[PDB]
Formats: sequence, structure tokens, C-alpha cells
Amino acid sequence: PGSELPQMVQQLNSPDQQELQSALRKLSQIASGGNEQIQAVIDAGALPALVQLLSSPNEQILQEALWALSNIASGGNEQIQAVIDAGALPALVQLLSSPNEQILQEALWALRNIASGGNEQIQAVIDAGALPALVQLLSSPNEQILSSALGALSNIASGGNEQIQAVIDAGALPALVQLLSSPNEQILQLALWALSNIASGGNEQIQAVIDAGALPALVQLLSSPNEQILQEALWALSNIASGGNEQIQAVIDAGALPALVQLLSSPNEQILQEALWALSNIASGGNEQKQAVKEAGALEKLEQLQSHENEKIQKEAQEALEKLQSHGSGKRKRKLKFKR
Ligand SMILES: [Ca+2]
Ligand SMILES: [Ca+2]
Ligand SMILES: [Ca+2]
Ligand SMILES: [Ca+2]
Ligand SMILES: [Ca+2]
Repeated sequence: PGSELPQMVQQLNSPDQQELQSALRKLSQIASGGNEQIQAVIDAGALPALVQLLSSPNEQILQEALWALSNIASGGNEQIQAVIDAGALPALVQLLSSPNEQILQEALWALRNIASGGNEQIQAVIDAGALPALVQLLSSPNEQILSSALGALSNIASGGNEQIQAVIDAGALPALVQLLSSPNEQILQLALWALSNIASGGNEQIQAVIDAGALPALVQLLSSPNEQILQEALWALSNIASGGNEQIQAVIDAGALPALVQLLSSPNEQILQEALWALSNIASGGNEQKQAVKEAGALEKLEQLQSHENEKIQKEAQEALEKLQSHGSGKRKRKLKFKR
């Protein structure tokens, strides 16, 4: 009976801690549902009270506000834009500097989900000062905060070239290249995601990733028996080889051609399409690189794979062959967004 929004919004400004946190619980429970419901909460006028509560000295109300914020930030991009217009980002960064691992993880969740929107929202997060905090958290021994910070960095690097350049300027690349040799498959996946999205930028970013010393690690992982890590390494290598002739030549110098030509004969359709993408991006430049691909034994396997029964693999093999003959690129970005 009755609507729960007016009472919740009014209690958000109440001085009593128990009833105010009860209102916060109601807001979390309401925003955990349909985007129409999240929008109804926003229209109720809760966001200003929540953004002010995010700066509270009480840890309970701070964690509850983080809860509500995540639930709200699991919706449409207009709702995330409303959250940003409320001025909640600096609060999240300061919370990023908090010794409570639970509040820290929740703030990382909120930032990562916020950074899955338009480039303007990524730029707003950057202006809030998140990047240095995330690059510093990249050294944390806590696999949970590390994984969340990697996700956030990947999402920020999934934007325009200027955002990728900001991520690089923060000094993240060496940490990610270090993580490339991690025995933790789960953190490795996110490291490869972040690097792939970084290398989806301009030629300068791809050359920067190359200078960080990543190519040998990826060329070595190309022979991994873990199909997921293999697909991730293929994504990263394709994004690296989507650049200029110098970058493609650096890729070839790392010894990728034999592994790719061998993968051309795999029965896994996902790996087949990914290797075709990689070789297509490779055969998208200098005649030197095309000749290296030819002498690596690719033409024979492509001519054979033009007979594969699957139609997309056939068409993509024909595209790669045409690129290999006729004289001289695709990039892929990925965002992580999670609800709750
Ligand atoms: Ca602690
Ligand atoms: Ca640990
Ligand atoms: Ca392991
Ligand atoms: Ca396997
Ligand atoms: Ca198969």
C-alpha cells in the first residue's frame, strides 16, 4: 500500500543513522530490478542525497551507499550519466583510497560499471582522477581488488585514442606486461583484455605496447593448451597487427607466423576464425610482410580452407587470400559491464 519513493527520499536527509540506512536499503532493493525502476528511483530525487552520503564519516552508510550506487550503475547509460551529473565520481576515487577492502571492492565495481559507457563518461571518470589510483592498485596482492582494477582499466582503455593515451600516461603498461607471465589464468584473462583494448588505438599506442616487451609473451602463449588464453592472445595479437607496417614487422619478428600457420589447420572454429583475423590484419600492409606470410606456407592452407563447409570461415579465408595477392585492417574493443 502506497509508494515507497517519497518516504525513502525524505529519510535520505534524516539525521538518524538507523532509519537513514533503512532508506538506503530500500533504495538498493528498489534499484535492484528493472531499468524503469532505477529511473523511477532517480526521478524520485535520491541521487543528490546518495552523493552526499558517499562523503559520510559513517562506514555503514558509506558501504550502503556503495551498494545502492552499484545497483543504479547496472542500468542504462542515461542513468549512469545522471549519476555522473550528481557529482559522485570524486567520492568514488577517494573511496578507492580506503583501507576497507569491502568498500574498496564495491567502489571498484561502481567505477568499472560506470566506465562501460560512452567516451564522455570515460573522460569524466578520468578527470575525477581514477587512473593513478588504479595503476597503484595494479600492484596489490589482493586478487579481488586486482581483478576489479584490471577490469576498470580495460573498460577505460576501451574508449577513444585520447583515453588510451591517458591510461598509458598513468604508467600501467609495465605492470600489465609483468602480469602477462602470471600463473593465475583469471587475472591473465583480464590482463590480456586490458592490453588488447589498449592496442585497439592509434599506431603510437601499439608501438608503446610493443616497446613494453609484450610481443614475446603473446608469441609464447600462442602455443598454450588453454583455448581461452589462446583466443585472448589471438585477440591481442590481431589488435597489435592492425597498425602500421612497422608494427606488423615487429609482430613477424616475434615469430608469430609459424604458430598462426599451424593454427590454420585446427578443428576449433573459434580458433580458426581468430587465426584468420590475425593473418588478415597481418596481410594488411607492406609487401615485405605479405611475402613473409607467403613463405610461411599460408597460401596453401588458405586455398584449402576455401573448401571448408562453414561459410564464414570460407569467406574470410577468401578475403585473406585476396588481401595476400592484391596490394594493401580491423580493430576490436571489449567492455565489461555487470549487474547485481
Ligand atoms: Ca583493511
Ligand atoms: Ca594474494
Ligand atoms: Ca594457475
Ligand atoms: Ca585444452
Ligand atoms: Ca570443430
